Amino acid sequence: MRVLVTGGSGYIGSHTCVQLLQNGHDVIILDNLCNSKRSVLPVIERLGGKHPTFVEGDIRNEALMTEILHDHAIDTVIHFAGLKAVGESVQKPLEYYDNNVNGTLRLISAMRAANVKNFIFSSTATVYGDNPKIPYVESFPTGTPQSPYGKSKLMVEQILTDLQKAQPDWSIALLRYFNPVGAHPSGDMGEDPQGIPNNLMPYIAQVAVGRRDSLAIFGNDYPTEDGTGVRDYIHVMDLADGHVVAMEKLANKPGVHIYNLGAGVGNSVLDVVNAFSKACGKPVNYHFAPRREGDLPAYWADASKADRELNWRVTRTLDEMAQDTWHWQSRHPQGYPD
Ligand SMILES: NC(=O)c1ccc[n+]([C@@H]2O[C@H](COP(=O)([O-])OP(=O)(O)OC[C@H]3O[C@@H](n4cnc5c(N)ncnc54)[C@H](O)[C@@H]3O)[C@@H](O)[C@H]2O)c1
Ligand SMILES: O=c1ccn([C@@H]2O[C@H](COP(=O)(O)OP(=O)(O)O[C@H]3O[C@H](CO)[C@@H](O)[C@H](O)[C@H]3O)[C@@H](O)[C@H]2O)c(=O)[nH]1
Ligand code: NA
Ligand code: NA
Repeated sequence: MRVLVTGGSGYIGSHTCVQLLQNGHDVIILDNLCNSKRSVLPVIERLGGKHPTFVEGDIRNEALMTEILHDHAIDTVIHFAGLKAVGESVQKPLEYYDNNVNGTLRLISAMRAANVKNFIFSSTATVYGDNPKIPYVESFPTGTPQSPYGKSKLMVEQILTDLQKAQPDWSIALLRYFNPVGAHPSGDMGEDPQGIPNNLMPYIAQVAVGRRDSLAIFGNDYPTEDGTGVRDYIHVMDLADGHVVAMEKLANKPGVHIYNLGAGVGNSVLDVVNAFSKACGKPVNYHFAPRREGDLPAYWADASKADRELNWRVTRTLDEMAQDTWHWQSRHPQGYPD
C-alpha cells in the first residue's frame, strides 16, 4: 500500500517504517526533524531492505500535505508526528495544542482534500485519565488528562471521531500506546532523546552507560507491590508490528477502531531497573526521590481487543526490551550522527 508516515524519522515511526518496508509497502516519511535527524534514514533503509521516500516538512502545512498526498497516491496515513514532552507541555501549552491539535487538523483537512480516508493515530493511555479501574479497557469512557499534552491527544481523538461520523467512509484507528521501550534488535536503531531523558528506560540506559550518576525513583510510597510506580512496558518492535497489521487489516474498513497497545502486564520501577541491571551486567545505580507531579500509581493495558480483532499481541519480553535498549545505547552512545 502507499503509506504516509508522518514523524516517520522519529522514535516509534522509524521502527514502524522498517517493518512496513519489510512487508513491501511503499513508504513516504514526512518529518520536520525537530526531534529527529536525517542520519536515521539510511538505517531505516538498510534495516527495511527497501528505500523509503523522505520529505522534510511540517504537518501544519496544509498545502504541502495535500500535495504530498496527491503526488504520492497515498492510500493510508500513519500519524506519529507531534510533541510529547509532558513536562514541557505544562510550561509551553500553546505549542502543544498547535503541533498536536492543529497539526492533526491540518493533516486530516488535507486528507479530505486529496480524497484520503484511511488513518492511524498515535494516541495514549493517558486519555483514560485517573481511572481507578485497571487494566484499562477501550469501552471505558475517557477521563481528563493532567497535562496539555494529554489533553491535545484526547481532543484529537474527539475531532477524529467527529470527522469519521460526518464522513463515514473513513477508516480511523485510535492506537492508544502504553509505555514503549526498547530498540531494533540490530542495536543500530533506538530511541535517541536529546538532553535529559524524561522516560524511565532512556534514563536508565543513560545511567548505565555512565553519563548519569543515579536514577531517581519518583516515589516509594505508592499502593503497589514494591511501592514504586507500575506501567505496561511494550517493546517498540511489537508496537511497530501492530501498526503494520492495523494498517493492513483496517484499510477501507469504515469506522473508528480503538485499540490499546500494550503487553497487558504491569511492571514496577524496580522491576525495570532489575531487568536493565541484569542485561548490562552490573548494578544500576538509583535512589528514591519524591513523587513526580501528575504520576498515577499503576495501570496497564487490557489488550484483548487487538488480539481478537487484529490477531495481534506482544511477542517480546521485558528482558529483551532492556537488552535491546542496552545494545543500542552501548553500540551508539552518541546516538545518531550529526
Ligand atoms: N514514546 C512514548 O512514550 C509515547 C507514548 C504514547 C504516545 N506516543 C506518541 O507517538 C508519536 C511518536 O512518538 P515518539 O517516541 O516516536 O516521538 P518522537 O519525538 O521520537 O517522534 C516525533 C517525530 O515527529 C517529528 N515532528 C514533531 N512535530 C512535527 C510536526 N509538527 N511536523 C512534522 N514533524 C514533526 C519529530 O522530529 C520526530 O521525528 C507521538 O505522537 C507521541 O505522542 C509515544
Ligand atoms: O527518571 C524517571 C522516570 C520515570 N520514573 C517512573 O517510571 C514510570 C514510567 O514513567 P515514564 O517513562 O516517564 O512514563 P509515563 O509517565 O508513564 O508516560 C509516557 O507514556 C505515557 C502513556 O503511558 C504517555 O502519556 C507519554 O507520551 C509517555 O512519555 C512512572 O511511574 C515514573 O514515575 C521514575 O521513577 N524515574
Ligand atoms: Na510555568
Ligand atoms: Na528529552
